[PDB]
Amino acid sequence: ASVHGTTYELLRRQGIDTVFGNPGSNELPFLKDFPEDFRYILALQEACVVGIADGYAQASRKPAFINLHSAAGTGNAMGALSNAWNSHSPLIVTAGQQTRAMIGVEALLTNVDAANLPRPLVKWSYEPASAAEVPHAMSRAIHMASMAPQGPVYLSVPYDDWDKDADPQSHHLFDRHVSSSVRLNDQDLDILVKALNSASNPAIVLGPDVDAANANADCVMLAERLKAPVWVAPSAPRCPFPTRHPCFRGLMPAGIAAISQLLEGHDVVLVIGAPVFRYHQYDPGQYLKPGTRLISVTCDPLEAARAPMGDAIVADIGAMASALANLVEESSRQLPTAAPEPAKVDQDAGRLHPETVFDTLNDMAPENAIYLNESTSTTAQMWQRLNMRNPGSYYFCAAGGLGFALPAAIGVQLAEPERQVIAVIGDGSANYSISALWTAAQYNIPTIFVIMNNGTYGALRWFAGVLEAENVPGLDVPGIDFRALAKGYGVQALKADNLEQLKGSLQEALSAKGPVLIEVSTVS
Amino acid sequence: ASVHGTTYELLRRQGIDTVFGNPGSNELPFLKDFPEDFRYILALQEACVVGIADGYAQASRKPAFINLHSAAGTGNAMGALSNAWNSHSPLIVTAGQQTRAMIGVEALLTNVDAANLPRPLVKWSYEPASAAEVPHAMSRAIHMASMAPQGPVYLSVPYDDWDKDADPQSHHLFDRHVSSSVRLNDQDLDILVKALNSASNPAIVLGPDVDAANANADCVMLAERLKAPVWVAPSAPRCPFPTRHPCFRGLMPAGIAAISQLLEGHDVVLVIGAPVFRYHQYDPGQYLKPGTRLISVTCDPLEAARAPMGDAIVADIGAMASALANLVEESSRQLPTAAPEPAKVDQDAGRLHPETVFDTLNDMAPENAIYLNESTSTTAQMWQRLNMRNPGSYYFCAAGGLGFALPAAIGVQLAEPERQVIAVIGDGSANYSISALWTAAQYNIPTIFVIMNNGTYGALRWFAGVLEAENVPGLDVPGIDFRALAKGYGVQALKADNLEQLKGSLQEALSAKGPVLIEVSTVS
Amino acid sequence: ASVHGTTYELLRRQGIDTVFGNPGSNELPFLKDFPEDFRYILALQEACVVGIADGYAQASRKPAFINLHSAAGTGNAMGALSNAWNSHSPLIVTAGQQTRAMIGVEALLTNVDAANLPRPLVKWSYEPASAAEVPHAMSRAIHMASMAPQGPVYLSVPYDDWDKDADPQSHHLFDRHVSSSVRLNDQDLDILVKALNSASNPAIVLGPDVDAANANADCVMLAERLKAPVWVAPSAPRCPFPTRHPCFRGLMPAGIAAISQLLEGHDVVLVIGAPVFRYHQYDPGQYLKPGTRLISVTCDPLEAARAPMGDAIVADIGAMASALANLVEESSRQLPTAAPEPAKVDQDAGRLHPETVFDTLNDMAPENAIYLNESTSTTAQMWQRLNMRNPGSYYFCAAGGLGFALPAAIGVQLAEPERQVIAVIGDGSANYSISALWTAAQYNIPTIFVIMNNGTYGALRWFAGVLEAENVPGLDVPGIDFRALAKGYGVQALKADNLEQLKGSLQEALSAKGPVLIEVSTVS
Ligand SMILES: COP(=O)(O)[C@@](O)(c1ccccc1)c1sc(CCOP(=O)(O)OP(=O)(O)O)c(C)[n+]1Cc1cnc(C)nc1N
Ligand SMILES: COP(=O)(O)[C@@](O)(c1ccccc1)c1sc(CCOP(=O)(O)OP(=O)(O)O)c(C)[n+]1Cc1cnc(C)nc1N
Ligand SMILES: COP(=O)(O)[C@@](O)(c1ccccc1)c1sc(CCOP(=O)(O)OP(=O)(O)O)c(C)[n+]1Cc1cnc(C)nc1N
Ligand SMILES: [Ca+2]
Ligand SMILES: [Ca+2]
Ligand SMILES: [Ca+2]
Repeated sequence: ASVHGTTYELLRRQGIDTVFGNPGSNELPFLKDFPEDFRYILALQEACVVGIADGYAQASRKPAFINLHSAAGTGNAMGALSNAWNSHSPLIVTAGQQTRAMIGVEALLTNVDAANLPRPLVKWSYEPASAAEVPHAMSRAIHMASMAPQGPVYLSVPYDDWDKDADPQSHHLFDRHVSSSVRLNDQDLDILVKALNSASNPAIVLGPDVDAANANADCVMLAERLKAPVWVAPSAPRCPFPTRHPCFRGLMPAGIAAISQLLEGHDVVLVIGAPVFRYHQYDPGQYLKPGTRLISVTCDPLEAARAPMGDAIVADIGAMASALANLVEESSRQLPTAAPEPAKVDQDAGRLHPETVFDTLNDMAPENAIYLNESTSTTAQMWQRLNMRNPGSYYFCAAGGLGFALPAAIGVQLAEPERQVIAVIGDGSANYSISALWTAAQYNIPTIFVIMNNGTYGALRWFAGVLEAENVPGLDVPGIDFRALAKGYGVQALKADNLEQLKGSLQEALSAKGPVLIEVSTVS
Repeated sequence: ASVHGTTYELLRRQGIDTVFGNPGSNELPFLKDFPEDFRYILALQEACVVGIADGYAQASRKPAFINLHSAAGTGNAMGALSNAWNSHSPLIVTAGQQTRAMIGVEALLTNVDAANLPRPLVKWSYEPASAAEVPHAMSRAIHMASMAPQGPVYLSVPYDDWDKDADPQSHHLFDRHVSSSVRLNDQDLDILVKALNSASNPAIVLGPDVDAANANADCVMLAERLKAPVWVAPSAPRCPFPTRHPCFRGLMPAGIAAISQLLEGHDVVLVIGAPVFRYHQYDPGQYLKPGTRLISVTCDPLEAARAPMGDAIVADIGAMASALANLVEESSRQLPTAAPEPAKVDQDAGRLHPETVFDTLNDMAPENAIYLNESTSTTAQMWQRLNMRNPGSYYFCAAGGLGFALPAAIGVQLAEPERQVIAVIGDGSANYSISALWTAAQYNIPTIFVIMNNGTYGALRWFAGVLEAENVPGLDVPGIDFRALAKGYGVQALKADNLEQLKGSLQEALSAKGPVLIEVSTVS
Repeated sequence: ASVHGTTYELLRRQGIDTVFGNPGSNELPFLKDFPEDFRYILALQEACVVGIADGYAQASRKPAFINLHSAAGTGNAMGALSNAWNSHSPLIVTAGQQTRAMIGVEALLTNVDAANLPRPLVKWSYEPASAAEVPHAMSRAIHMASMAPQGPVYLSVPYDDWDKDADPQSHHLFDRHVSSSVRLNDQDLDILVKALNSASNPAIVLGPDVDAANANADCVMLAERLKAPVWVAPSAPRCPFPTRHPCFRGLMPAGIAAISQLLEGHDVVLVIGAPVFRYHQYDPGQYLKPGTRLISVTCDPLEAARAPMGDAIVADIGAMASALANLVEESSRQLPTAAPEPAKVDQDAGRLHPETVFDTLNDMAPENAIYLNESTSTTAQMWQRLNMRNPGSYYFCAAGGLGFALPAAIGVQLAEPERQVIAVIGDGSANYSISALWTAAQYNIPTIFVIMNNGTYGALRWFAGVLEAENVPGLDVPGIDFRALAKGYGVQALKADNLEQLKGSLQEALSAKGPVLIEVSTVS
């Protein structure tokens, strides 16, 4: 067998059947004789390739496979890799290298010092020392991406390797099963359970690894048994809990003082599947107030190490959430009362308040819709106004890197063909990965894109306001016609200048057979 | 509080009470006002500092704390760090940096690009962005070293940081408990146990992480229940099993073909706490023969990823070995028969055969002796001839880096004051870290050093023989007087030119109140 | 031809005929059939290998070639590489890698992420993608080490590469001539010369790259023409000027304030072949005082970039010093007056003052002696008391990394067989690379080693004194018998407890036919 044949066999035996890519000459020997059981998803720029693959992996809860062109293709994807690192996305990033005979002279398209290029944004990064090693290196990449804590990995392959003879002993790679589905030992788990049972006023904080593990239902059971309020950890990349469940208390503000104040009076705070904590704004104060102790369950040693407070347990989130939910006592305390419905913001017949947009989406979207958020100034309102009952219903750029939601919404929609994906994206954010629209059109992936157009980088205006910063350049983005951009890439386009038009546009979009972009005129 | 006071409080609260070091000016502000409850162990070169700390950590089964001088001190220790990486040794390596005001100009003793210096031999490597961050960074270092898979970490600290005010919120660091004591979920553990119960001819292979976890006794129970032969994985850094137990089958040869042949006919091979596998020599063949399947339990994702065959489970070795030992059925198969005693090699009244030396050590040493091996050509014979009943009885340079055993034997002896340490070290190997002898003399750490003097790099002569390599330079090391070297560093010195003298020297050494070096004239 | 044959041909055609090494199995296929026209110099530990090669390269003013064993051998040498980086030493460091077929599994002796290991201490670091690339990669290593600014480089070679067929087109590598012998363009050089001619009170500061370039005599001419005082830049790795020439003003103190004070009143300060500046102690103040402007000629862009003051020209030191010396006007100002002779320190019949030792060395050593300094507390006195008339007469660890002078003195003596090398090394410093003594004995390289024994890390006691630091551990090194250490490694050993014995010992050492170590009892 060839390295080509052996590698594709390894991929299929490990459950991989799709290649997300933007092709180049170093990759042609890999892509030739493309197997008939595989699918190739083209995107026009590598931030888009990786964003699509990322959405697909996060929603499918399985690794996604990417093929990029040498250093320039890899480089174009590095902002996207920053998000993937923070979301623990299992991405296998491969990049084609020059033929081994031309690496020394640094021919055009040589990826120099290749394994160093994507660092520090990957778990593992490698170029094999010989062609016959390629299948083994691919095996390493698959498992490194897939083991807890999941994350992106990088493999560089000289293009002449594919046609070489594979090692017959590579067959041992095909069916390897590698598990990190582990939980705390019985003795120490019993200690933890007793601490939860004994708490007088417990609180629960959940992060994105809960949703990645599909541990949501177990966390609901856990919260119900403990009669505990549930918050989502700050800067949330995913939604780990039904947002209208009586225990739900919403998204935590991303500040040190804000969080310790919120947790004041809670004697035991159990954090599951989150860093402690993904703060954002400067908000100095106490990490925790006197009387509060924190216990973190995390899949990631790097998270456990850097928490400034609390105890930690490094284990699989699925296994731990299931064990805790099934072991804790039913508390005799009263179940928390549901948060009241949000207020309706006054809305005239002109430009849309973001609150109006979210209320209308909530009214009209199916109960199993999936939302993506890259409308950076409206996140708090979005979290309050969308009833998200089901797992896998929310995605937000985990490293704050713009250019995620537009392509990721396409990957999510590909992963979940029966759940309507609705990406709510600011006019600024929409540009970073605008060319991803083409992939939705070409493959008829029926994502709905809602562009919140207020003509400015709104979140930056706000942060500048709090800093009291005068004379900041580059904050306005006037003069972008999003309907024309959509037309450019073959996506049906609608405009909503007021509420009547918003409802009409959403009705049309929800009824459409392909992707649709709606440009919404929102208040400055 | 100062950063100095806060950092020492964090260290003591996390169980650290000893600093292994070689001092410099960048470290003086850390070492001043050295706490009265701490101990400082000086060594004369940094390979020795780290080797001593490494032996101490491995034997104590807890992190060891190291303080080195900037780039040159760190650099001198990098061979030692290569071993520590392979043995999963929890080492907290700190190095002093220039004052922040002088880093930019690259004053003498500036550690340039400091965090990159020890890579790729550390789990985590960092320089804090401010003085107040130092305690938090130290906390990260402690936990990164200590979490499975354990390993060395690196922290660079500008010398002006120590006198600065600490953040009062650093108190939250002091008592953090971080656990990675995890095992496979119940459902999948039951599947594994059933596979072991159902095996017709199981075999067990154990690596160094078994001994690190003190999982030895649990592995004995497991082997007895399964009635299974037990091998030690190749290139063994530690001894994970009583070497005269009936199930014991010895050290595996470090070759692909050799190992698959050894495992032929075994239907299920369970590997615990080892890489799969630390091969050494070129010995191409089948990874496993038809009819053998392999299951690996490893604490290290990097090991699970790179295994060329078998299934893997990434979990704590202590927790997994205990669970398996207590869950498996008692097989009705006959218990394996003990290996017969080794043959006595013919020995005249002249120079000593290594076999004679090991037989004599076995005869005379206490039953709870601890051995170290850096006699590279005699390893197979050592493993056959020393009855090692207890855990923590054997150490060998885990990355093959010479200069480990001499200093490590001092650290081990410090960790285990009631167990006689005997380091068996070749004449070539003895030189790499010769100055470590001084630390044994100064602190009166009563390690026995047995120098196997055959005048040559024996293992290299052998590898050259198999390669059929003629005219290789640099293989001989004549003209070293090890008694004079011992005298140089204040260690009592004896010479054994024959068996009568060997017995006499060992009797004197075992009766001595301090460290002793015995130079043994061994056969070429 | 084989890769082996082609690589040795490239080496010899590029002027390399010596391999400094400590061998291992990954290197045996390189070292086998060792060419009869090459020499191999064995040392017992890799810090010693690299130190010897470094002294050899610095004294010979040509690249030195090193062969180390994988990661552990490379790691043991990294402190030595820190010095080599700072001295711009042209060192070609090669290390053997596992066979390509065993790299993936990370067999014992695999150098993982090899090219990253020696960073940031090398100019270039690489592992070739194929065997046939090895000669080209070696060519790159030779030229990268040799081009200004010279420095160490690293090449990792899988051991199976050597026996493979070379590319016949590799012959084009053999005779490549690569020059960086460049100087400032005529127009701008004329501007510089006019600025020097017009200066009313110029000063000259010289660094190690002057001595490396053998630009010393040209700098003498330059200083004589400009009638300018000449200082050596601080933390001096080499001596760039005759120390009894009337213009000579000695070693600059390594402090910001000290240097600006020294330069006060000098209108133009010309720095040649030094960083601006290698400060050491904290000594805050003005970089330059009003009225002083600085112009730096440096071979190293990294030096030019980081200078906090002055203009800079990046060019070859030899070419620039020659051009300036031959272009400047003869000033009509009076030639500076020679510094007066140092005072004789009162000396009783007991332990030796360092000043006495240096005076006696100056009295007895030949006029073409070469000194090395690793007696860290006595440097200022050494510089004042040794008349060094000739180039290449002084070496001091350029990064402050101890363990340099003992091995480097052996390499220097090998490079300069007709110039008596005398290494003056503190009792603390002597231990770092003590095993290097063996190489001097084995090859009968007649270096004289003068051990300044005061029982303590003297420089650290002084820095602790100025910091007012109490209770610092690890500052004393009692109980080392240096005569016994010398005997251990086969070097003739003498002791000097007083002046009478010092003179007697030096007379014997200077008359000896081999290496000699003198242990001198110096004042605490
Ligand atoms: C033979 O094509 P290659 O050697 O692969 C290619 O790299 C290249 C680069 C420079 C000169 C000629 C070809 C080019 S050329 C190429 C096609 C560009 O199509 P375009 O329609 O612009 O022009 P044309 O080829 O039809 O005239 C692609 C996608 N690539 C790979 C590639 C992918 N993603 C990124 C960021 N950079 C890249 N270079
Ligand atoms: C066949 O020998 P190798 O595979 O090359 C070797 O690496 C090794 C390592 C572990 C087990 C067996 C051999 C060893 S063994 C070896 C000889 C040691 O001589 P010694 O006199 O100590 O014992 P013996 O061989 O005579 O019994 C050397 C120099 N090397 C290479 C080496 C050089 N410098 C440093 C820092 N570490 C190293 N390992
Ligand atoms: C004030 O001392 P420092 O600034 O710390 C020091 O780095 C130094 C370097 C160059 C010139 C002056 C001092 C030196 S000087 C010093 C003492 C050496 O003692 P030695 O007995 O050799 O001479 P002396 O000081 O008594 O005359 C030490 C241990 N250090 C730190 C150090 C530790 N380990 C290694 C590999 N390299 C180092 N430089
Ligand atoms: Ca906007
Ligand atoms: Ca030997
Ligand atoms: Ca001293």
